[PDB]
Amino acid sequence: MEAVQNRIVEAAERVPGVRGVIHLRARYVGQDIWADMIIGVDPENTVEQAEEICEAVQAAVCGKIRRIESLHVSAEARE
Amino acid sequence: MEAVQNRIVEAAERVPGVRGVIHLRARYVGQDIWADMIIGVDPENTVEQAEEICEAVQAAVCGKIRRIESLHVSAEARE
Repeated sequence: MEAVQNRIVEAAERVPGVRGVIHLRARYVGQDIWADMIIGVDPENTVEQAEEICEAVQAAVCGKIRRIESLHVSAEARE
Repeated sequence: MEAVQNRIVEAAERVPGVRGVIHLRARYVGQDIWADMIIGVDPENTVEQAEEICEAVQAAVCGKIRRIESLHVSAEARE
């Protein structure tokens, strides 16, 4: 699982506006991965922008890691 | 194996100067992957440049796909 988690974090960090992965929980559901993630974002981004970044992370991570079949992304302000 | 081969091809194609992956043979040696690849390159690149691209592919692919423990890359002219 470490290898898949590393891939998830790297993919997320390369999305514009991500200020780190604060939390990542991944688990196997059969051979599929289901995951829950919290990203940091600029505290001065709007809520709408933060939700855009979260959606962009979901697209990037799911696009890169084919075994993921569920990914929920939320955001917190981070310096 | 299809999933690992897809990752190898995508990583290679994103290296400056690669004009497709012409051939890729990958096999498991225990849990490790050993692979042999041919890339296309500009026919007007120098031999030295082509060898640089091959080295850059080897770095990019091995950097991205942690299970690869041997990767040989060669080049052919391609339009």
